[PDB]
Amino acid sequence: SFRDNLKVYIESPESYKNVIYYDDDVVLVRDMFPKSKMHLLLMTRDPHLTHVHPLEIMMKHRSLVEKLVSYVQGDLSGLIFDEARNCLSQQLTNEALCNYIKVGFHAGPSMNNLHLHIMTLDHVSPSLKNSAHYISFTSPFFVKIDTPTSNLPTRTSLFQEDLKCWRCGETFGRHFTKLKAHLQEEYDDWLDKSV
Amino acid sequence: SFRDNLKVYIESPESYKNVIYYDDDVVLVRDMFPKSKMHLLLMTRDPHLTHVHPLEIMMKHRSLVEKLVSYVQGDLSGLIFDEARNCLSQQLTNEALCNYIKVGFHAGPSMNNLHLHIMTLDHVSPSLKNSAHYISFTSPFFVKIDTPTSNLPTRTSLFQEDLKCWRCGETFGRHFTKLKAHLQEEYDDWLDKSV
DNA sequence: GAATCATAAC
DNA sequence: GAATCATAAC
Ligand SMILES: Nc1nc2c(ncn2[C@@H]2O[C@H](CO)[C@@H](O)[C@H]2O)c(=O)[nH]1
Ligand SMILES: Nc1nc2c(ncn2[C@@H]2O[C@H](CO)[C@@H](O)[C@H]2O)c(=O)[nH]1
Ligand SMILES: [Cl-]
Ligand SMILES: [Cl-]
Ligand SMILES: [Cl-]
Ligand SMILES: [Cl-]
Ligand SMILES: [Zn+2]
Ligand SMILES: [Zn+2]
Repeated sequence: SFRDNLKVYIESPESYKNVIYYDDDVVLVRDMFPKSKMHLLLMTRDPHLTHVHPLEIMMKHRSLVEKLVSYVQGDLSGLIFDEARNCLSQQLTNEALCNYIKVGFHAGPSMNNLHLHIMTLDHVSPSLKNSAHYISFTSPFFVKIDTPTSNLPTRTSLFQEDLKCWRCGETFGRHFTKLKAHLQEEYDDWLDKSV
Repeated sequence: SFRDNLKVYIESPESYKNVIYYDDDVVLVRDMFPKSKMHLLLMTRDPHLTHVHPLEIMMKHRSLVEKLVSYVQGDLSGLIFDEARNCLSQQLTNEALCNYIKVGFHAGPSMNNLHLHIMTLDHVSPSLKNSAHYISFTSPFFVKIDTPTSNLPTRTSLFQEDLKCWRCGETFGRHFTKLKAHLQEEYDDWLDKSV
């Protein structure tokens, strides 16, 4: 079903032009429907963990979490910063970008194969088309990779709540196209300040 | 009601920053929801014609039609080409642009105040959000300003028909997001060829 | 006209 | 997960 669509990337990464990196253990691929200017997925190729729910991963598979984090902060940081530069602006330094990138799992992923999101904060993107998209990346539904186990969520109902800017906290109620306009403004503001 | 929203531009053009030009007779204003990279409206300020249906205008008010056309081809051509350059690419010549602009009325306008559309052909725009938007500008629902009276439409049902590229005629059925992707490609192609 | 919400079918 | 269609309320 549609929930298995990511399977191809960990079985045959060598043939996908949207794949940025692969080895025996992981695959780093551009999201087909990016929810920010830059939006990547890092997927484990391990057949025994790819179907483990990301909350169970966080609770019980610390070694994988730490391996994922090591790729992002280490060997793949170059690729990731360069990709962000390709997607946002060519003259952004790594330092400028390091605090404009978030890394995390969805608490209730629609796809079966374990995928870690690596994306810029802006949420400026044509593929961001409804409130549920936004809330899923800016609420506790987005389980940041460094979340203490004692703080992991579970129960959602966040998707009926009011929209708030992730950067300044302005509320927009359920007015998603107002939020969209504001996210573009926040991004122009951040970009102008950062170059 | 919402059908009267354009009234403000012909009553108080002097205060709107989206107004490009006004005199006693007409107002040229940026559409708030542009359906192409460049999308302008030219509105008569005449109180006795602004509420005349555009098909009746074409049938019975040749002098207005011809006045509108004269503004577009003459005194406002400079503004219009410069605006297109601001919206598409700064190094496009007028000749390059003259055949990438269409001028016309909707056959069934949602707004009460007579407005002539002046827009680029691309239909590449975030405000183009559904098939009805597209069809309304690329089908006979779009009454080109130079349409012979003997060829004017009336009856619609075009809005249930299949989507076709205005530039090459490829059909997309009712797959609007496929059409969107293709319009972007057609535009990149046109732009690369034209600069 | 725009925009939010709900609903199939994949 | 995406996307088409329908439906209020402005
Ligand atoms: N690269 C890629 N990403 C996808 C595909 N299908 C869904 N996604 C994204 O994967 C995430 C699933 O939680 C969402 O961000 C989806 O937009 C796909 O076929 N390829
Ligand atoms: N400039 C402007 N255009 C509008 C407004 N409301 C609707 N339109 C556009 O006017 C046209 C009406 O047929 C459509 O292209 C609408 O998107 C408005 O308030 N201001
Ligand atoms: Cl680590
Ligand atoms: Cl929008
Ligand atoms: Cl004329
Ligand atoms: Cl799209
Ligand atoms: Zn803000
Ligand atoms: Zn085409």
